[PDB]
Amino acid sequence: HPVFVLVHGAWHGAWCYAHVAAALAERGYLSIARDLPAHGINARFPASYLERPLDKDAFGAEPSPVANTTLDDYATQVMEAVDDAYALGHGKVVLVGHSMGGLAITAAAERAPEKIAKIVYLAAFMPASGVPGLDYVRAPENKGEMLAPLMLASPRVAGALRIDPRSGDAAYRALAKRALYDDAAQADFEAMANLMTCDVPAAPFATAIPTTAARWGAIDRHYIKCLADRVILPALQQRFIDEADAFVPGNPTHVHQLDSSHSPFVSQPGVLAGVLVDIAKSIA
Amino acid sequence: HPVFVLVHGAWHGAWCYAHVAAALAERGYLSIARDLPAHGINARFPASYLERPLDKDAFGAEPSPVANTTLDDYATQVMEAVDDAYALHGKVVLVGHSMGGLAITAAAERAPEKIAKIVYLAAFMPASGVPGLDYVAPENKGEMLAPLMLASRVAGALRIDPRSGDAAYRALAKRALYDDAAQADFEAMANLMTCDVPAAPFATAIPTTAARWGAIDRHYIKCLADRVILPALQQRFIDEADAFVPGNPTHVHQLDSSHSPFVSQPGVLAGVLVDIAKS
Repeated sequence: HPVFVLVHGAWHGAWCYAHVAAALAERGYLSIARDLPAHGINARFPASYLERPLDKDAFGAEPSPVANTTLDDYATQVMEAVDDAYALGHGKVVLVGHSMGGLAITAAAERAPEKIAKIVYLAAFMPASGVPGLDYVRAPENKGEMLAPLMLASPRVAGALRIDPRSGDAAYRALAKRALYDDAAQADFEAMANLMTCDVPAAPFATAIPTTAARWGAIDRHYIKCLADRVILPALQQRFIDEADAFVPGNPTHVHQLDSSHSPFVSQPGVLAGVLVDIAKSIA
Repeated sequence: HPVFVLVHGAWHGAWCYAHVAAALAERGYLSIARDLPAHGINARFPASYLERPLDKDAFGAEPSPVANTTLDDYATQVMEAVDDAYALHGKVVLVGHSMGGLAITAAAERAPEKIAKIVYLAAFMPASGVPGLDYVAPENKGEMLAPLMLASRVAGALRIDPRSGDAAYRALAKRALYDDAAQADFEAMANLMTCDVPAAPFATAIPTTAARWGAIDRHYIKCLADRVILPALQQRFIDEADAFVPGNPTHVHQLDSSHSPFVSQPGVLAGVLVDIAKS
């Protein structure tokens, strides 16, 4: 039983994996899930976020207190989690990234592939060598992405992409659920929205990752494609898969289809845990 | 190495143990930290909580959406974590903080077999038959929670407002639970906290018996600058357990910390937990 390292996405924290981790633990699998820099217990909030009712002008303009967080910072934290998971002595690890977390795990795996048995992209950025995540967000394959209407700051002004999980506007809160959690129970959504933060560093999205076939490319590679994802659309998920397949011909991606929104860790954590166990048992 | 099960207290979640778990993991110790019923990913909020500026009248009066949560619910959840930790290849170290001491007490009495060591960190360690609301005690006079309470009574929960827009309230909250924390650490923790803690579990007596619960190697980590469960009250628990179970006295450890050493001195706390695990 390899140990899983679970890496969350933008505005989220390790808490989003709570149900999945419990299901894995019951199935006999250990997991390490930690907050990325600038997220969770590491979050910082603009003063404008705590002055209510929200002044959209001020909240749009305020320089982010997490603007200087980098993709390298993300990679460093993930690599530390891989180290600890490896040191627990069950061999090489299964490294899982969701959404923006795919950028962090990609960077980590190229820098230090040795301790990683399998790398898993759950509805995540799995970018081509040298291509920043932002290029994908604006790609034709992602036309329709439902995050655009939730944006409350210009990244050129704020140094972050900003949302308001504490909005008192019914339309905004409905859109947040439709975009990230359409298949979730309303109460589950509200509990997640309570834990979300408002600022995600902009710079990591504009940072190319210099992957190579011999390092990142050599790792047994899985993509869990979420067929009703409204933010990283299925066509964009498939572009990532097709690019990796062309890049490393002798090590094609192992694809796992899930009929889910972007957030199966809330809507079907038991099923997601089952896919992860399948991956852990898979033969490379 | 035994696996630690870490149980949090009122209005908090498993996230509060993140630094401690990481410190344990670097030292080769596994930990399972999960949200109690009604907390974290399981929380529910009164509709009143979503209107800002807050309507204190409405927020005080609204029936809690977690009013139906019971001590047995807490215990059942802790036991599942103990069951998973035991499988993941021997008896566990069960650690409860603050109200979490009520859950681990109930869980140990109900099923003491898989627990090697039980650790109370600035936590309710109630005498048999005594409900936690009884201790809420002359030993606890000066408790800094009182002026932050925002419900009666009508609500079926004790209510605070970690999302308050009021600077004085937020400053009091930090003084009561996190005085020794850096400001930005406090703000990140306060963002994750919830507002309603079920009232009913506090009113529920746990019928502990010296032969099950009382028989487990028992540790109390006293927090010397705790402003919520005062040292005098910790010590009342320790004394009541020692009397109840001559022959298996409580092992006391002291941290010069506030109620929240998982933010102020996580590494030190991890070191105490590792020492307990090796005792």
